[PDB]
Amino acid sequence: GKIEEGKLVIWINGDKGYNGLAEVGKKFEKDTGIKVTVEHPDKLEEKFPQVAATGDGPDIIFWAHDRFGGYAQSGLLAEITPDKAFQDKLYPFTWDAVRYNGKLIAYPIAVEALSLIYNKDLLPNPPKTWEEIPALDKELKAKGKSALMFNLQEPYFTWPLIAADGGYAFKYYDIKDVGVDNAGAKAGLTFLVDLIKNKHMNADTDYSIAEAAFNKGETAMTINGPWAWSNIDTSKVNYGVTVLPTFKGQPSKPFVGVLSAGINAASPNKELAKEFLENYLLTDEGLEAVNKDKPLGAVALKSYEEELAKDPRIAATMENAQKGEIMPNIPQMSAFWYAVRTAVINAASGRQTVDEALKDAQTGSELYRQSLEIISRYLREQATGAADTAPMGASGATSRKALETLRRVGDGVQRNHETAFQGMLRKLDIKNEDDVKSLSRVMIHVFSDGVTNWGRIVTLISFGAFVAKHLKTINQESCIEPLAESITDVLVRTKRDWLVKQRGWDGFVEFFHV
Ligand SMILES: OC[C@H]1O[C@H](O[C@H]2[C@H](O)[C@@H](O)[C@@H](O)O[C@@H]2CO)[C@H](O)[C@@H](O)[C@@H]1O
Ligand SMILES: CSc1ccc(O)c(C(=O)O)c1
Ligand SMILES: [Mg+2]
Repeated sequence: GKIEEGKLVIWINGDKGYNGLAEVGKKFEKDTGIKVTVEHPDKLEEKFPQVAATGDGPDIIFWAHDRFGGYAQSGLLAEITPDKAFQDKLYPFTWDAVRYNGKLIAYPIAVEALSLIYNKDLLPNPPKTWEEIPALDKELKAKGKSALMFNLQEPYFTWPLIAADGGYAFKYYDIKDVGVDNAGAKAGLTFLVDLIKNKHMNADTDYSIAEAAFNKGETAMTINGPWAWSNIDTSKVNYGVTVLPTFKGQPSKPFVGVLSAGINAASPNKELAKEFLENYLLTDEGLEAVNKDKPLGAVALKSYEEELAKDPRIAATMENAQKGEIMPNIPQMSAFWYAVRTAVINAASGRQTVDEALKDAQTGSELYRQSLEIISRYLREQATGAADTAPMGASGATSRKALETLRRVGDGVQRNHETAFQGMLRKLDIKNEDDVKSLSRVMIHVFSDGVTNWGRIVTLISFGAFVAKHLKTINQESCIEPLAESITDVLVRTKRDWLVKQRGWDGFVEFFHV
């Protein structure tokens, strides 16, 4: 392979205690004589799938658990196999966060939730509601201070307000039912936008700016997680950590993350990685070394959490976590976050209205499942000759009309391209599940080139139907669903922006109408 044998390379995000983690690596190195290297690459969560796909990258990847389902689905993670005794050392619900399709795909490290952090010298009694913050900012501005600054560039930080009055990601998971465009989400984001319009916040505020402002005593409040407490300690700001404000009488609902460590499927060092994670890091001493660098939050290791739990900052973290919800770990989470990130930034800046911004995020978040519903149904009915009688469910009008349109347009495409498809198939030689995998790379290569239009998309899906018919004929009907998922994957990740701009499959229906 490409990853070196007999050594460990670990990647972790730059806002975490990577120096403390390096200490743990040194202790492992001292015992074993085996080199451990801790790195904190930029855009880590995007770099890992890029390099791991080629069979390269680190032996161990750290991130919140929401990204790991996508990694596992893409074949990038090893199943982990802790023995019963080790599993019993960590809280069951932390294991639940890293279970994907019935398998454990990472070691859980710690539970993270955003809290309200406030400067007790400026604001001894922090607001219980978001609604009182405009007036509070006016009081503070007279003193040369501001009420609240937090990172507006990452949707993680604005999510608790969006979800407060009823916004949600995926309905508990139906990846076709998304709640980012409902009345509650709209209310939450509008309030944020109004704060900006009324000069109580600045749309350009990012993590570094908000952190510097709070730690310099310029703003009374910020929103952040336990990793941020170390830098505040150093600043000597007199701070407290408490429950997030309510919105319209409802608790803010942070998305709860479990910091987790996965093992690269391509690593020749899986046993070394196991040893390091189970017997060095996930121990009282290992977590303490990391926690002393940047606080982890409520750790997954029971023995050590019983100590941390006595910390009021940790109690506050858990209180907020209990009002929030554990993030899904499904593969669509990345698309969801990118969609909502764009919506918040565009609404904040005025590039889009709140309504249009959240509409696009809805469409972006539902795109994979909506597309899969259509493509899967088309391929299966083409292969078998009979339609699926199951109700379409959520956004059923769109799915149904898109499928109707696809049948009508696809009929001609398959008829006209029949000879071309026969030739393509003979060259590719798709005979089983392994072949459909290889087919993906070919498609991502050819489909990326040239002007995008609905005609070309129908041709891609029509070839899919042609291949599905073939798979059925040679008694490989089980390969049709992974074929549909592969085509959907290619479509959605090469044409995402285009598709959202067309308003997804609604654009498709309108384009070919009558
Ligand atoms: O903003 C979307 C982003 O949110 C979460 O990332 C958090 C992470 O969980 C925290 O540990 C800390 O590093 O802050 C991040 C936000 O900047 C999701 O885990 C992540 O996948 C998502 O993109
Ligand atoms: C298997 S490559 C392929 C198949 C059908 C198509 O329509 C396209 C394309 O349009 O790029 C590519
Ligand atoms: Mg739109």
